Amino acid sequence: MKEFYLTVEQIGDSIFERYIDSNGRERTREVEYKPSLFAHCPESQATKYFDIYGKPCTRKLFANMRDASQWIKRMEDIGLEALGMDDFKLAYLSDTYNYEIKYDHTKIRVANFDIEVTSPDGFPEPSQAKHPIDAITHYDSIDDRFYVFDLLNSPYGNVEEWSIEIAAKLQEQGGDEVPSEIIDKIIYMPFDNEKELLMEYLNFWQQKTPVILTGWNVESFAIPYVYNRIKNIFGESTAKRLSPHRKTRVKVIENMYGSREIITLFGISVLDYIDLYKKFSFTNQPSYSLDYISEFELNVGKLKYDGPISKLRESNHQRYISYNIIAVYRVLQIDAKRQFINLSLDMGYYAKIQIQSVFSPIKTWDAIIFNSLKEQNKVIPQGRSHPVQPYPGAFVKEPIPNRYKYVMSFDLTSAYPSIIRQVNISPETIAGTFKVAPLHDYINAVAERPSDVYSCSPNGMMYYKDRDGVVPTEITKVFNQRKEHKGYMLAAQRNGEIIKEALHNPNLSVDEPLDVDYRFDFSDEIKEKIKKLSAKSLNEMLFRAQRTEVAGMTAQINRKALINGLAGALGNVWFRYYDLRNATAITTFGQMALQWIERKVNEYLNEVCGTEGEAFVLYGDTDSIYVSADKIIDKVGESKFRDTNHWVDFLDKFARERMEPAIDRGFREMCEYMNNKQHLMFMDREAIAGPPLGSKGIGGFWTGKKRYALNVWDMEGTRYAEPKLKIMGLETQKSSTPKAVQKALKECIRRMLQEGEESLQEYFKEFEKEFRQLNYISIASVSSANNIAKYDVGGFPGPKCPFHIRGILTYNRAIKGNIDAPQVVEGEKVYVLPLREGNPFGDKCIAWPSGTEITDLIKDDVLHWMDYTVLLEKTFIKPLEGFTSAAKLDYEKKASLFDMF
DNA sequence: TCGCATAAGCAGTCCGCG
DNA sequence: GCGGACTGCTTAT
Ligand SMILES: Nc1nc2c(ncn2[C@H]2C[C@H](O)[C@@H](COP(=O)(O)OP(=O)(O)OP(=O)(O)O)O2)c(=O)[nH]1
Ligand SMILES: [Ca+2]
Ligand SMILES: [Ca+2]
Ligand SMILES: [Ca+2]
Ligand SMILES: [Ca+2]
Ligand SMILES: [Ca+2]
Repeated sequence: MKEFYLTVEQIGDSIFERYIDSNGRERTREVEYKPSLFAHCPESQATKYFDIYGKPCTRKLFANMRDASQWIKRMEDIGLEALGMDDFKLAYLSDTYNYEIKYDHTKIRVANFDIEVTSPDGFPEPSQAKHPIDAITHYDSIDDRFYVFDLLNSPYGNVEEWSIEIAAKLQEQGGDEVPSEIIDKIIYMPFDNEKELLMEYLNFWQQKTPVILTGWNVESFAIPYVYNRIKNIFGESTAKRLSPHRKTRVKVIENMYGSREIITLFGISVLDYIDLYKKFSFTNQPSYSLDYISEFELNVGKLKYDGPISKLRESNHQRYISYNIIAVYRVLQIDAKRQFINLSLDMGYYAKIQIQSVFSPIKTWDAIIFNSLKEQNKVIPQGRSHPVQPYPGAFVKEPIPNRYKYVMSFDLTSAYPSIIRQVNISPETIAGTFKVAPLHDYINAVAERPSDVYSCSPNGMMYYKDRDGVVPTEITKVFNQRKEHKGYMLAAQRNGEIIKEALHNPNLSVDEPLDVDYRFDFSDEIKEKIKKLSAKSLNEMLFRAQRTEVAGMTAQINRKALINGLAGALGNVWFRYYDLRNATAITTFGQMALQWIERKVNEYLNEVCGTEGEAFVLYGDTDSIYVSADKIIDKVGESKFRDTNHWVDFLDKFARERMEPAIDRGFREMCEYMNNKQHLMFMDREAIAGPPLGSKGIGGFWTGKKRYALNVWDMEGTRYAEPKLKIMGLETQKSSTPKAVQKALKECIRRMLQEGEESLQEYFKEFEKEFRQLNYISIASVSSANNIAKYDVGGFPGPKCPFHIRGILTYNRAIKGNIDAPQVVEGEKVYVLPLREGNPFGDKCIAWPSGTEITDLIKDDVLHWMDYTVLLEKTFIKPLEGFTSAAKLDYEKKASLFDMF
């Protein structure tokens, strides 16, 4: 096989590399890599190296990496550009793997681990590590085994061995329900003392050294705890055995309000799953506890135990160990679904970076571009210092707040990356500038043509047309990957809808799910068999179809995120190719494209309807337009349609055969006007929205910018078995909104859009009457909590104290003195409840750590003093009043003359 | 919240507004 | 009460 790196490090003058050799074996080597950097040289000097602007360079070969680094310093002292890849391990990988990397994941050791630490005096601080590690479960992807290290003897209690038999039994048998599919994969090792547990763990680690190391909060908790505990018991040298090169570094992670420490293990790639999830999931969660995320992702119930975690080992060691094992398995289950490890490996190997660098789009793009340019013997410019400066972004149209009955939406495929490609925006393709007219003059095609030679953006920038820039070239490659995966995602989605339809009529038989590839649209053959399947088989097929869709979503959306990140990176001062001329060329072109095409669509529709000055485009944001289709429907007449699907077909056909060719023509003209390199503005129909045929539903509404709801029947070619709500920006979509309130508001919106005013009034009346019975967690607000100290004045709110921070200070006073009560962690999330006047907490609200039950010390007082009235008005009534006034209807029935009877 | 970008919404504080 | 100046937080794209 072709060789591939696993990890790469610079240690002084050596590159340390773990890799897979041509025989599939893991190896390690130390290489005295001689880096090359570059200086500009005279024209008379013959060379094959040129910088990105075509200026000649001489290559400087250094005796070692430190010499190269020192040379960079002296060049700065002199005041001359030191060109080339200054991150020598990236240059090493580029030299050593000069081909597209084909990797084999089965050879990559992926370790998933979790530790337990009993602590009587609150949270066990990893930097102190003063409490024994009493359990480690370490899953190894190569062995496919869970290695369980169990401490039987501790200062906090002596316990009996964990029992695998009890672990396997149902909760109803007094067991722990460790999933049967992992029971045979557990390798259990009890220890009589912590020293032997840890020594054996290190020996084990030496035999099975992780390449990718993951788990939940491992970078912030488990790794520094294990490192520091081993350090405290045995000394530094022993702790450094966690690194295959015996090198570690305390790295200080700084943010706006404070800093924290992690342990860098040289020769290991740490991909903490919490951070993978935050980057790649595109969710914003009320809590990031593993219990909360596991429930959300997998629909598994919370791991249930009595008493505090600090007493679980002594009271129920059996459950203590089983829950440690299950916790590791939960992360593997989330990854089986979401496939974030797979994504990380894909992206890292494509870019030729350390896998952990996938968290940084700047680093990722720096490596992609470097490798691309190196292939042509071109030399990358030195990174430079720039002051942070604001720059303009997208245009967003101010909508008239209203109901909107029939709506068709359109938006650009991969807008910003497509703009980059169309205009040819790149550091080395800048050709000059032209004299800019007000933006509206381009929007209206009255401004003079910018250039008859170069490709232009309305911010004043001109670009070469003779050759593609490196940025367009490399962005196109990832875009193409993205498009492939989105295709699979949409196919799985359409396939899911076929299964849902079939589930209306399940057959009474015993059969099996069909063995199919859900990434491809079901054939007629498959559709026929589906219509004969049982509900059991159909539900399993649906599950598989949805898993396939999830896998496609992960692959496509994060590739979309990467290419959009390149557009953003051009506006980040740490990017090697930072240039506000290019960043603004993208955004300003975007502003023009939207407003240009708004004008074109209005003109086209005013002509087909024979009207004048009529606005068909009601809204748009960045790269999208929302078109009122009421007049299109009314030109046919509602009574001509057999059912909802009939008018949806008509609008879909209208969008595809009339709207889109008109849109394409408008954009082709715009391309010629800007003299762009290639027409790539592809604005396809997104949504077709409206009320169910013959209902009193309103179809959709806008309250304002970035705030709307649509009843959608077809989304990017997916025809739903059941209508789906597209709700953007409203409180139903905000993690800060109480869970039960999100649900109630969504149902209010559903009723507005599908059924009408009277239905909405029925539901509001009922919700208002019953809501006090809702569980307190379900009706609590959520907020991130920053700067708790800033607003804390002797345990009380300082000036301008935010509401949620006030709540935390209330909590802090209420639990004062307790070393055991859960502490609110700076920067994490809290649940927030208002408190009625005259409560014993002495303030108007209380907050506690999100994803948790409030401590029993105060729970009862909180429940007793909860202000349901304030809660209802703020989270439910206020937003609903907003939705309904915008939509011009009433959530409460107004009096009429019929009341006289 | 270490990790690409800007636009823009709403909650809440403080305080004016005769 | 509401709204503006401001902070804080959270979305849409
Ligand atoms: N820098 C940056 N720009 C973004 C981000 N999200 C959206 N944008 C910008 C760039 C996008 O091309 C543009 C339109 O966003 P969309 O959500 O419509 O995505 P896009 O058109 O890229 O892909 P699509 O083909 O519509 O799925 O808005 C982001 O997270 N970072
Ligand atoms: Ca635990
Ligand atoms: Ca788009
Ligand atoms: Ca599309
Ligand atoms: Ca059937
Ligand atoms: Ca869009």
